[PDB]
Amino acid sequence: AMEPCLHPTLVDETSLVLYLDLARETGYRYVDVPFHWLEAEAERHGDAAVEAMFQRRGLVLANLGLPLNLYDSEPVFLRELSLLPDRARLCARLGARSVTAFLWPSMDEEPVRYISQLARRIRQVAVELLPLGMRVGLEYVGPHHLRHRRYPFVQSLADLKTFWEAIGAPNVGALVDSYHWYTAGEHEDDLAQLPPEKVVYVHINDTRDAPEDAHDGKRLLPGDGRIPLVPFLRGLYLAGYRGPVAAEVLHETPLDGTGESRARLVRERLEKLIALAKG
Amino acid sequence: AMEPCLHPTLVDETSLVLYLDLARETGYRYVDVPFHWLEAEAERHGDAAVEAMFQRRGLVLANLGLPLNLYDSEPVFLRELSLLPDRARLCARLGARSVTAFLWPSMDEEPVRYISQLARRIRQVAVELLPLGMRVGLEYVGPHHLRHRRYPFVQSLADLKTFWEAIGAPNVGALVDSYHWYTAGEHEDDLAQLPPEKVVYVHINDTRDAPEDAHDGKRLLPGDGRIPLVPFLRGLYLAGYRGPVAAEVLHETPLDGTGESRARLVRERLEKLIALAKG
Amino acid sequence: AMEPCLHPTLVDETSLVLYLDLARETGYRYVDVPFHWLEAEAERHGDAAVEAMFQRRGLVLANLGLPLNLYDSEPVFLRELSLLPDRARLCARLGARSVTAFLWPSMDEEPVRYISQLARRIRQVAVELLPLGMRVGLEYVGPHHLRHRRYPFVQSLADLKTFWEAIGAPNVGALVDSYHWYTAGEHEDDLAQLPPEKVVYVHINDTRDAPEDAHDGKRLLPGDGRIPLVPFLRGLYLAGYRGPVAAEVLHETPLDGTGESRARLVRERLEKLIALAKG
Amino acid sequence: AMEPCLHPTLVDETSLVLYLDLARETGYRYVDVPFHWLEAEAERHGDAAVEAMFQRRGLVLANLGLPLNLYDSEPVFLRELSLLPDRARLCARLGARSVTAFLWPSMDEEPVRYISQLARRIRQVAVELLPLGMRVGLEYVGPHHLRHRRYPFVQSLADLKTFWEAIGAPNVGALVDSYHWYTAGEHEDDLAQLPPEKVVYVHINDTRDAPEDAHDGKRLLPGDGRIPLVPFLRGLYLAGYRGPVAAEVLHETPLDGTGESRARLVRERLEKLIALAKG
Repeated sequence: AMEPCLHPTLVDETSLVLYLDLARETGYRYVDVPFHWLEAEAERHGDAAVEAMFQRRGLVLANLGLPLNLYDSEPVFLRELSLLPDRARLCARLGARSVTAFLWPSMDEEPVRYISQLARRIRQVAVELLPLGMRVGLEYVGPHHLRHRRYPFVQSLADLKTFWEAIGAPNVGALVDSYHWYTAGEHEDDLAQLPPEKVVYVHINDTRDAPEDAHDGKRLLPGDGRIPLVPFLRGLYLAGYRGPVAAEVLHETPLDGTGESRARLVRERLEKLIALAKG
Repeated sequence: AMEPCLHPTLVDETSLVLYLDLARETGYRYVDVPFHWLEAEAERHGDAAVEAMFQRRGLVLANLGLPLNLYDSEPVFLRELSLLPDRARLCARLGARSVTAFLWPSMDEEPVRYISQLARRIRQVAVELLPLGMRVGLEYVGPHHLRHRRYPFVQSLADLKTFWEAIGAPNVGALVDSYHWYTAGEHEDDLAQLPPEKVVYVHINDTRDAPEDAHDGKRLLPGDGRIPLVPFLRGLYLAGYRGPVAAEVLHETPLDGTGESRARLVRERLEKLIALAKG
Repeated sequence: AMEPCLHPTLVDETSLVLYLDLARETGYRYVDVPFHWLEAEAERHGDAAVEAMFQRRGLVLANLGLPLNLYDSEPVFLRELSLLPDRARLCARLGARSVTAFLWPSMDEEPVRYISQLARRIRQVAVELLPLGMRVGLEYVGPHHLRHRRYPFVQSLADLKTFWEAIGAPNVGALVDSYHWYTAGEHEDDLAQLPPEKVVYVHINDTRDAPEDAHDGKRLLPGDGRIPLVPFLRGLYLAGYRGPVAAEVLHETPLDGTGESRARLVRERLEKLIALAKG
Repeated sequence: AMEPCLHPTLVDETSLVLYLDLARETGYRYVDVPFHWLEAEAERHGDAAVEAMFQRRGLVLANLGLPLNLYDSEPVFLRELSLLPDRARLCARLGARSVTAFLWPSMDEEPVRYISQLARRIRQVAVELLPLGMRVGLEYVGPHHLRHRRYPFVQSLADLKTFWEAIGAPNVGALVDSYHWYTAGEHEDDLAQLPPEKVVYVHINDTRDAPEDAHDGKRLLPGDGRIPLVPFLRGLYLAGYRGPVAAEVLHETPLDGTGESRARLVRERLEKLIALAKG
């Protein structure tokens, strides 16, 4: 089934132990946890202890945020790429099937250099992941205030699909965030026509701003705004997506309420959104 | 977690509806269902109805038995290969992450022909599956009575690992069956030293026959025989396998009891085996 | 080692037989011929005859100008791609080891859409040429007047090198033109430090214009201008390039003297420049 | 089109300079040279000098005998593999477009272990040669006395063709030997129906023995035996092969006449056979 997934931005919580406790307590099964959190624990207590935290609580790791920097110098990049398989296997064991990263909507660097190197490194990343049966989902970023550097890059799903050709790796798709689908002015049918395997991971959230205005860093809880979230989910559902939907609510200032009431409220809100979209 | 998975041979049951009912009723979540069963339903009632049968019962499809014949004529093979992606996507939606097939331990055909064509077609199969994040697990077959054709093929995990090189596809591993691990005279450490992603799917079962004697077609319920099943599981567990373990108990004659008592008894037996192996 | 190659730009001759007669009579071995003249003579006479023509005259085809349009619609590009292997085979028989294309130094199309699709299409051309032991030499274009479309593309070897990363094909190299090397303000060692198989084909020509002034369609014969041509061929030589070096002198207005004079004179100043290069 | 190539088996000459002098003096363009003689002369004199030697004499290296052992230990095979690209580059400069190896028609090693590893290793050799526009010509061996090891391997073109499927590399073809074509009881059209790029290199020789009798180390000069050689070259010709045709006459006992006589005589009977072939 499509299911609600807890995300760190929803709750005011930095302790790994307590974050996982909050997920269980508020009735989630899927948790999004950044890899540095898991790595900090693996180092202190070994990989098996980390798996025990998830399995003692009935939790499944939703995803692995790519743990390298696609813009490093070549020697650092290659080094971090060598380390990716073991980091990916640890996350597979905790339930993740996907590794994700976002793409900048604009940049100051010369296109042929920036785009070509980035195509090749993403390909290398995707290739290290083929033995593990994992896909790369690339988040296209839609808000307009990120477009004012010198040259355009990816600003939409249509853009992202042409960028797949540069990469040329069979296991590369999309992380689809409502915020970016909204800000890019896309339609339910843009998402419905994706092959299922190309919907790698999904974010949900909201805004009362018009597409041109909405700020990437100033988001609302799913359902406190104007984004058509039932058509968003429905489209993903008709695509054939059947996994976690995380409420990534990036914000600059304290969100309203407590970590706990927020977690429970959005779980409830998303189960209802998800059942309306199935319809 | 490693979990028990129901297999069709355990129960005396040919109706899809009732087989799925038996899985729920006997407390399983993972079910092994051959694809022809699911296809027969998809044809009568459309793909969505098939997904509804699993989701209404809390069930997850464990695996997809490769739905083509690796030994057909080229035009039929190519045709069935074209149809594999949509069949694989339907099974992904029901929860399967793996597509499997077994290899003959001996054959009458000339080696260079038989082995080369088979390497190339498995590669083609594995390649169609890279976009879906799915792995191919190849079952090595250990019993000795299948070795008396003209030429040897794969009879063990060590053999299978050399055959991976012929295939040259990054998402190809093993379906590990205790029956074949036993009959091939392998050790817990053979399985522990596998990379996790190479343990694609797992079968469990038993026998009172010595390795040289055991018949492929005349198996016993997990725990009614002499195969060291705790070291079998433990090895798979230390490899890093965290999925379904199916009791494939091929038999020529009625197994002892009812379908229901068998299903419940082996679930119980495997949860206990699995907890001893974790230890 | 390196040898002079007749380019059509040198001669008035627009008939294949007469062109080939002139190459013979002016001393050349290596002839560059536009592909259409060869498709055309293979239509009237047949494959056997075009081969007969060359060999009778001691002649070897230097190259094949990529006979398709890399910017066309997808269905038309695919058709021409499908035709490419037989055309490349006919050119292999005549001695062509290379297939070439130039890149636009600027474009109005959005960078992500343009760069990705063009990388993927060159990749497809390259894959089709792998069974034939043939390489793609991509021509980077340097002149400054060509750089005033909306977005920048390839303008230098350094740029071309990063573009090879997008393409991601083992058999893709450079067509190095003296006009472009000079107008890109490159150095002899930029050439020297290339692996020899990355130097696919070479053009040579001159200008009295500064690097920033020199015009694409208004070139001169080599040894009539300001470009250091001896360092040009010494960098190629030390890189390990060994085939034909063609005098591509594009011009809007007639080069004085006859075709027979320029042609014969070019061979001679080419041989001497190539001794000076070679120590 | 096709042209005669001096093979060492023809001449007493065991010194590279003297061998090359003889090819010149006996009329040849295409010379086959064992690689060690070239590694050896590139040690005393240097890369520049071995190139100088050839070009001064109007000579072109036909081929490179694969300078490694495909059956060695893994670490030793990998080292020699790593050395292969520079050795192949030095041979490219001398005009070699091909790299060749023969296959054993039988072996004692288990088929799965032997075939898989050897397919994967030839695949690795082929991948290293893709950036250089070079192909692998694999020599199938036909004589019947070679077929009495424990398991059968490649004995015919038909077999070799299926072996290419295991290897799965776009640049791998055949070394076609008249001795093997005859002793495999093949037909002219078996050759004709090959794509031209699959004909990598060609050996020619004779025997008075029947197909079933003829011995591998006991061959004759071409035009001294019972093999239809004109249909041999017409099938190659119509396949589209255009390079050197080498007289490999392995022998345990001296061929009568001098080296200078056999060498000169071979060129002549080769040219005439090649006219008869060509219609």
